[PDB]
Amino acid sequence: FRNVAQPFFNYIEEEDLLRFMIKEEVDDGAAETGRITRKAFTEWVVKVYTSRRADTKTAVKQLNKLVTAILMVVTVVIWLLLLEVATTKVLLFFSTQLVALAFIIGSTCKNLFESIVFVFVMHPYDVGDRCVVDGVAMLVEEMNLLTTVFLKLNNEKVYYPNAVLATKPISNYFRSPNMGETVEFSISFSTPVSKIAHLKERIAEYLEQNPQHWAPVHSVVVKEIENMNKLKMALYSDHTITFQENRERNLRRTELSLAIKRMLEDLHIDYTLLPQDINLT
Amino acid sequence: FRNVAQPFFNYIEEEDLLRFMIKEEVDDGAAETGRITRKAFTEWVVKVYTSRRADTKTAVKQLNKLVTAILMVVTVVIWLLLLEVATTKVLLFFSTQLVALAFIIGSTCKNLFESIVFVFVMHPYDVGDRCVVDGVAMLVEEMNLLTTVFLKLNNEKVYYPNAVLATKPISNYFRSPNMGETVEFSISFSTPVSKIAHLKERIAEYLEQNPQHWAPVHSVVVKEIENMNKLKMALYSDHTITFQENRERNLRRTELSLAIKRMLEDLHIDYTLLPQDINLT
Amino acid sequence: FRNVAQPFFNYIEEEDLLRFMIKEEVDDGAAETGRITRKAFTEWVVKVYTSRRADTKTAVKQLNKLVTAILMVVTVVIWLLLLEVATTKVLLFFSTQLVALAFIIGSTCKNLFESIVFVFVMHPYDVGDRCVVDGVAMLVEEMNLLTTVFLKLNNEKVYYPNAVLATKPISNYFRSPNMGETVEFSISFSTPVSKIAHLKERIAEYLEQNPQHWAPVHSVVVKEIENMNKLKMALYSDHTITFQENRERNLRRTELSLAIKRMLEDLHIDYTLLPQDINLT
Amino acid sequence: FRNVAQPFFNYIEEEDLLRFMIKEEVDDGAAETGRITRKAFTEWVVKVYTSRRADTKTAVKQLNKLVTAILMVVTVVIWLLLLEVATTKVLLFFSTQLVALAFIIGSTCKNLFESIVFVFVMHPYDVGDRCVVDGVAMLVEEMNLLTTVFLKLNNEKVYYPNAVLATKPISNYFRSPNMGETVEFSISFSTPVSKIAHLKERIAEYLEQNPQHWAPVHSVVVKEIENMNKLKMALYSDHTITFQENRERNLRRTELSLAIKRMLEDLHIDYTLLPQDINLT
Amino acid sequence: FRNVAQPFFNYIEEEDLLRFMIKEEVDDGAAETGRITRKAFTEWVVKVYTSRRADTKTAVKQLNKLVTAILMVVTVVIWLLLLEVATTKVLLFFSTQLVALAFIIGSTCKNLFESIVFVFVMHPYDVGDRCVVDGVAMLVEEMNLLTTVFLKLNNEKVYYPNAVLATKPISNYFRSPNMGETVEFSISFSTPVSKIAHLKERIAEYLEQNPQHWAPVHSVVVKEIENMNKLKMALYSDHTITFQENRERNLRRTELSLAIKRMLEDLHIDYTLLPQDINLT
Amino acid sequence: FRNVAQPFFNYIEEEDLLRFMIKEEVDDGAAETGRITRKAFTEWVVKVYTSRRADTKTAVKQLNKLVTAILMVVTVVIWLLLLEVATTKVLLFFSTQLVALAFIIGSTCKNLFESIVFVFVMHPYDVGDRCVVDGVAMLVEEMNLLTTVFLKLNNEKVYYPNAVLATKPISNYFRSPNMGETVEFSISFSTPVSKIAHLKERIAEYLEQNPQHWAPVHSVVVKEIENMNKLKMALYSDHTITFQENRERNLRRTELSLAIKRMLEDLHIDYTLLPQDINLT
Amino acid sequence: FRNVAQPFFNYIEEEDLLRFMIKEEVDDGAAETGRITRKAFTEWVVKVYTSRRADTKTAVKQLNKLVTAILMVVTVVIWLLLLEVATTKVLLFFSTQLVALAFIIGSTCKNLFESIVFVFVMHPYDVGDRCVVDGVAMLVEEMNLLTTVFLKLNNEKVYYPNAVLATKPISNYFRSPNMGETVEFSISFSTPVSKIAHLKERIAEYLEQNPQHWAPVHSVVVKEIENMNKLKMALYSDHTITFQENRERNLRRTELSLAIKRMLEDLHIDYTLLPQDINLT
Repeated sequence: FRNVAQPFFNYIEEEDLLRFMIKEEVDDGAAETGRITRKAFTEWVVKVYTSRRADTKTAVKQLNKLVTAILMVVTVVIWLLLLEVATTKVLLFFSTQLVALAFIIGSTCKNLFESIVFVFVMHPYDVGDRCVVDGVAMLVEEMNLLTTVFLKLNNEKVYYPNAVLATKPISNYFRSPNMGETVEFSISFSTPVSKIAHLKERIAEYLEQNPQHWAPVHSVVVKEIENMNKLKMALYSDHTITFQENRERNLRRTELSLAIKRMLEDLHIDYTLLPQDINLT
Repeated sequence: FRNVAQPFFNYIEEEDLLRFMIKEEVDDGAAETGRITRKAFTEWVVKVYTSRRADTKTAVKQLNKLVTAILMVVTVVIWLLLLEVATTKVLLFFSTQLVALAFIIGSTCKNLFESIVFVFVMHPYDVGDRCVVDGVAMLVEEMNLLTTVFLKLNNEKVYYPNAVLATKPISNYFRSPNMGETVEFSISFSTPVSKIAHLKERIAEYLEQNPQHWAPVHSVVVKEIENMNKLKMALYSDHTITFQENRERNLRRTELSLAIKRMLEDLHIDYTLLPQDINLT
Repeated sequence: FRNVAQPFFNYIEEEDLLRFMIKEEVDDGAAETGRITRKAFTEWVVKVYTSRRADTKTAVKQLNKLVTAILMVVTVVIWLLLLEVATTKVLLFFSTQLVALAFIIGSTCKNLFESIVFVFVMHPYDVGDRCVVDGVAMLVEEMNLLTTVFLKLNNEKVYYPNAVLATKPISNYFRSPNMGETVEFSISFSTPVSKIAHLKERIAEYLEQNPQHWAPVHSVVVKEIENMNKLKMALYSDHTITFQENRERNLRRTELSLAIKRMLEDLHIDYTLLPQDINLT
Repeated sequence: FRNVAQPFFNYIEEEDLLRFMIKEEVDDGAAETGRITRKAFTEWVVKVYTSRRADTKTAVKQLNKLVTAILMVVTVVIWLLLLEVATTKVLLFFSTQLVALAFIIGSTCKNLFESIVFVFVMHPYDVGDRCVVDGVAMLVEEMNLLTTVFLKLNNEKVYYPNAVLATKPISNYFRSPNMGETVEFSISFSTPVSKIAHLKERIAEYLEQNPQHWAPVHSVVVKEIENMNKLKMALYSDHTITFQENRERNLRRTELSLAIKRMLEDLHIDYTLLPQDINLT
Repeated sequence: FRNVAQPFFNYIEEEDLLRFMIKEEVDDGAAETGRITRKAFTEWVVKVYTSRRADTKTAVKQLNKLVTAILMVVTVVIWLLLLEVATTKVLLFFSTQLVALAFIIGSTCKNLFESIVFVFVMHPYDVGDRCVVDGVAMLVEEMNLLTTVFLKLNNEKVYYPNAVLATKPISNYFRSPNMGETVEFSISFSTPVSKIAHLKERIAEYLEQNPQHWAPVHSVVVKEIENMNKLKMALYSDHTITFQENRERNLRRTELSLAIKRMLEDLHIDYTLLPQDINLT
Repeated sequence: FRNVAQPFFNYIEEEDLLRFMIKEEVDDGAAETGRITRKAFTEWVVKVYTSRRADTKTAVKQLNKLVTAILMVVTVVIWLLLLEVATTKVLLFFSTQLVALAFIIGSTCKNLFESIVFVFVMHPYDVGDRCVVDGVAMLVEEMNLLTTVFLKLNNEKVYYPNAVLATKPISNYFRSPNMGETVEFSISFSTPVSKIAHLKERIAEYLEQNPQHWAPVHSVVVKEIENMNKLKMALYSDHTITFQENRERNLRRTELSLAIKRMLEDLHIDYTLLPQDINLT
Repeated sequence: FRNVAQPFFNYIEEEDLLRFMIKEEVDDGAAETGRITRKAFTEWVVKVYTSRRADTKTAVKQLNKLVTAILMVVTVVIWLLLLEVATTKVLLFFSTQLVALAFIIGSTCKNLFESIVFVFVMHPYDVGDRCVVDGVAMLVEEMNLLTTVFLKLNNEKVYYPNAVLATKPISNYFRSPNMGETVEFSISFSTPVSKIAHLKERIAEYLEQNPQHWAPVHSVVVKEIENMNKLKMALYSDHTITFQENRERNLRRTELSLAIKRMLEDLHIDYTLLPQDINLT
């Protein structure tokens, strides 16, 4: 309550002035506009009080224009057609055409109301944060009522309709906990298992002495055994950032990869192709 | 019955006070609000008694706000339009616009009611458990009425609409029995069959002496015969956990894989590529 | 007829007691509840007699709760609105809102009625049997009205909505005849045709002396001729089980594969790669 | 006309007995059941005469139960609600709920009527014949009104809904003419063209001396020229069976393939890989 | 005009006999069947004159049965319900059930009317001609109102619903001009360009001396340059037939391919693989 | 204005002859056909004047037949049912069946009106021009109201429904500017960069001395660097034709490809495969 | 306000001339056209004032023709049918046919109103700018109300319907910030890490001395480690243009690629294939 305390008063004088000239007027026309220049301004604070409650400084005011212009009609269309010109003669012709214009504007007022529920109720992002929509990572920079505007990782600008987004799973990197990496690598199946044990102990020591980039808990995983030739391995570890910071994620993971590369060849681990027999005729 | 025993009384005094000033009032207006300041509070306990029956401490109260605000209207709209201002003049104009706002809000009240059936009736998960939605494993951490919030295995946070989830098969790892592994490996077709018999007997002995990780019953399976060169094999066995514990599943299966690797080379089993003839010109 | 012979009587005394105080009452209110505390209990045995006819001990009683609660309304809503408070004043306002709540609950009562036809009329499975839904084999363990609960071959538990299942082809391994195998293998194109004739005669002798696992009728098939190098062959034979018994199917087919492997090398059949010319510069 | 000649008489006595006590009764109630215990039995022979016209001995009688139970209602609901209890008071309340239960049962009476047109009008198969639905060959063994039951080539049993089948192309091997084979093979591009001419003449002689399996007309086709290395060829010929006989088709085509294999090496035709230059450093 | 000149007379005598006993009858019942045993036979020639206009000798008469049986109802249902038993009492009950049976039979009368527009108005084929539906070539042999029956190139018989065909592109080989071939072949990149010029001149001479199979205008096209190793080429030419004649198309194109094969090796053109360096350790 | 100046007169005499015998007739029947043999011929010039405005000489006249036959009904059905036989008795029965035949013919009058907007308003092609629909290039040769008839590049004739085409992107080669080529080629990564500079200067000189086929502006592009082995390059240039002329495009691009081929080997550019180490055991 | 200040006057004289001959006429017909030759010209400035507000000089005037012709009807159809010929006799027959022509023209007035919201409200592009629709880059050159016309990168012209575009994500290169490049390259895993450090320092120096094409900030990224053989790397950098300038983007990136190529071989970096063991028999 900040402005309703002083602006609802501007409807309150007319709430006083429709009780004034009803007793002095009835000791019908000007009697019946005083309650319709009031029925608007009471329908006007139900706007401003149920819209000083609400999730975007662009879409809240593109919404305010929308309910103002449909409550500056259901005042007027009940002023003339329900309070001055007498009822039930033209009151049931415009309701064919009102019902007729909901074969035209009906499906696109359906998409406007599903976009208001996506933006204000479901609310999966704010301006400024990096999101994933199909597998495409995209930064938000404008939220309108019918469209979100995104930037891609190459800075290309995308216009996406909010009613199509309202049926999809959306990721948000800004609202996430600190996120995890994968680095994969392959070694020879005939690596001794004491060298796989020294490799694991040496990975874990690299991550303990870099606490500012990596969390301490990790795992080294064997994923496949191929042709009795190849072990496919992976390392799982945790960042101290999310993937909101795209450039910093790529740089820290480049440096982890080049450190694994150096451990593998201090320990004399490699990979070799399967031998081939040749029958020479 | 805990609070209805003392809060239904707050409707009961008004059930006494509408029988009071009907006899003293009829030895119409204030007669006709006493049954509408009652018709609400009887429609209010049908809320609180059919909602102290119900499957989320966030969604039960986001639901309570929803039926409270539509039963704080079908009290008022039958107070004014069916109990004070006399009927059948404005009683059949608002029902065009009521029918008109179900070309707007109709499809999105359809998705709100399908999301309430998914959450409270179908109920496939609770907060805290790991689920699979397309092939993506995802931990639940917030259940709302229109959206479930998930975390992925890299801790990325996903906002998924509940009306799209209500048409899909959903797995739940927490509600499962103890789950099974597969480890695949390939050996040479000309492996003698006494070495395949020693391999099977040595696999089964590893699983019997590790009862805390593996169940005793398992099977070793030949899946293909390729080019008279390669036998493709698999081992099926059972965990003593489900896949809810993701990090522990990967670690126990890494250790099973490195044990198969060591059996295969104690028994001198290998795999070799097919020979090649060379005609040298 | 077991309980209807003694429980329809509890409606029959009220069928006697509405003919009693109609003659003593007419030598309107208490006259008009005696036929509505009867119209329920006659609408109650049409429940219990057309539901002691029916295909799940969980879904029959989750269904009984559903028709009981809509026949404990179309008693009451014709008691008050068609037998006590006089007609055609409020009788045509609630039928806007009744028609209004079929933009909300209408599509989800459509899916409830398609799920009752799938479960009770189409009836493709029972609890306990192994089924195939897309290519995924799945054991049934709970049939509800809106959801079937499955277990996969790794024991992961799946919640599948019955209205999506009602549009798919569903296999049932339990209701099947004894099922057939395929084992494929490849041999060299320049295998003499007297060795293919000894191979066929030796396959058929293995299947005749194992009658407890294999049926006698089978076929050995040539499927492709490749590059004048490779014959792709298959063996088709029949189990004495269905694929309901998953672990036993895999074990018996592993033993057939290792027996083919031993026939092929008693007969000196192999496969070789195409030769290569080398021009040495 | 076999049973209608003697069973329409059982409506004819009541056609005589409603003309009897209309003149002796009018020299209203028992007058108005005599034409409704008649209006059924005339609506009963329009059943039995337009259903002794009709394409399955299971589905004709699952259909007879269906129209009997909706003509044992539109007798009764015009007996009570249009011939005894006087009109236009309850005659326009049940038609809200009748219109209400076509938001529930309406889409599933839509699928029941599309399944009756598929089974009886479109009629693409009978019980006992082998059909192809997506590329899957399937034998029919039960035709119901809502589901067809199939067996696959491994004897797995499939339950397929008839309303999904009614939108697909369906093949029928039993209703087909005698069907054609393809056998493909590859030869060397530098095969002389007099050897391709002897091969064609020797294929055609094999098919003339086996008239009981193969038709005489055939074609030998060159499909591609690859890398100036490989000619891809095919032989097209005709069976004296359809593919209804699955096991016999596979056996006769295995024997054609092994005969092509023997012609190719009597004529000294082969295939060789492209040569390779080696620069030895 | 052949039969309407003598069969419209059989309605004309009743056009004379309803003007006869209206003056002798009015100097109401038998007055009001004479105009309904006329209103049919005038509605009967509007059938036979607007159906002796029309595109299949099976579907025209399966259609004639369909409009005869709905004009042998809208005679009777306006005879009894609009010309004998007096109006507006039962005239507005059957129109609930008439409106009710268009939730049942409505979607399948929608597919019957879209199939009549496909067959008679869009008309993309006749019986006997070879068509392409997805990439599958198929000969037409029966056109019904709801289904077309096809044969494939292996003589398998397909039942295809006409309402699914009405949304697809359909090719017709019989209605086409004479159609074109492609033969592809690959040569070595280091082929001199005077040999590519002799090859083109020798292709064009083969096509000029075979005018009965090939049109004179053609083109020889270079499609790719690969790895400075391979030129991918094609020859485009024209048949003197369409692809309706499937067996003759395959035979003439086999003979063109074997002639290209012989030109290429008279001109000493070939293709060779890229050389390989070997470092021998 | 050419024929409306003399043919609207044939309605004008009847505009004079309905004002004639209204004063001599009223100093009701023949009074009420003179305004309905007029209401047609005024509704007839609104046809011929709003259809001498309109984009196909086949579809304009297949359209003229369509609006003539629905304005030769809404003359007659307001002649008999609104100007001779008196109103509001049969005026509200045919409007059930009129509303009934829009469950039958309603969806196919929806596709007829979307096809008229595609053909006359959207208008993406004319007869005679080459278009691309999915990636298939197709020449137009007949435009009807419900179907376009195309020819493919092999002269196969396609019947495509206009309501499916109205939802797709359609290319038009005839309405295009002069179109561009791509020729790709690969060279060795260790090509010196002075040879890539001479190649570019020699490409550009070929295009300047052939101005009748190629525009002067072009670009030579490096697209990938592969394995430090291969540069993948492309040349982009412009035709002086569109791709309407299919045979001429293929011939001019064959000659550009064979000219690039000759530049590359005057400059001694090639491509070689990566070397291989051999450890000889 | 430019022309409304002088053209609303042309309605204002008729606003003066309907107040003139109402007092001189009433001291009904010509009284009732003066308010309908006024009701148009007041409905005419609500056109010109709410359309001198509005996003294309072709579509604004193709829109002006559209609302002019539906406000030159809802003047006339309320002139004759609501102000001259008296009401409620023909006032409720044309509203069947008005409701009937919204089974015909209803879905295509739905697509016209969704195309007006795409063009004027969502507004994702203007004429002249390069956009991406599926992955296809396309220059805009005509915006109509129902169709956008595009040119592709080869100058092929595409006609795309605006109602299909209104459901897709659309990129706009003209409205973007300066955009980013990727160049990928592969090096040998056994490259020393001091050579990867000199490569990074030498890349960054090339980008600093070319400020007119490249931004200074960049990153060099290791993406995979393959088989202990290959490092897959990438360089990310920024243009000083967007991809609107297609030809200039390709030329600047060709020159960056040829500069990386020259750094790699000044530093003696390469890539080699994995060695092979040969067992020579």
